[PDB]
Amino acid sequence: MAEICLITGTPGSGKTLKMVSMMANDEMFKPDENGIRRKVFTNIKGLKIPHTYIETDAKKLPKSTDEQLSAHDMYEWIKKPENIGSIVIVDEAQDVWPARSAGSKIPENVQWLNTHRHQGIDIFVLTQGPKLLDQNLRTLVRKHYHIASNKMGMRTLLEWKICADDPVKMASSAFSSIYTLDKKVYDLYES
Repeated sequence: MAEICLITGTPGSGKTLKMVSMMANDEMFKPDENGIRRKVFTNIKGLKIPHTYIETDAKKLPKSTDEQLSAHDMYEWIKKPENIGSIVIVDEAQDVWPARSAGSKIPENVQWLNTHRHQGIDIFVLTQGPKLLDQNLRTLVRKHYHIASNKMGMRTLLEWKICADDPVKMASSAFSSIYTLDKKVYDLYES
């Protein structure tokens, strides 16, 4: 069933290309027995794979309309039939689900996350560091990849089964693999 996956790493570490590489290869993105792919909502620009754009800048669009979708009232439109079982990929996710004060009221656009499996929604959130995100979103993460670089830029993909709040410091509990891409990744993406 549906899960929430976190991808972190500094700008230019290759988070978006890894994401597109996954979309190009991973089972959840393939067409079903009827030739139908799961609907993809994303804010990633230059993505060639069919998707629906979501606005993450609340000043630009704080609410959805019958014409454009805001990430900010996802709790509303995500529950509608045409959108069940969809996949949501939010780049720079701190724009939608930032860290919040301890014991403050939990917003509607966060409250629904803990029941995201009901709507069968897979969610990927990319950001530069886990602590930019709502703890209430982080608690739900069941796969965390972090791209680490050794500064002769050898990149390692670190993987945990929960959100690692301090990824480089927690690398010893990660599964480490060489950072890898689909060689056709640019057929699907332009930055």
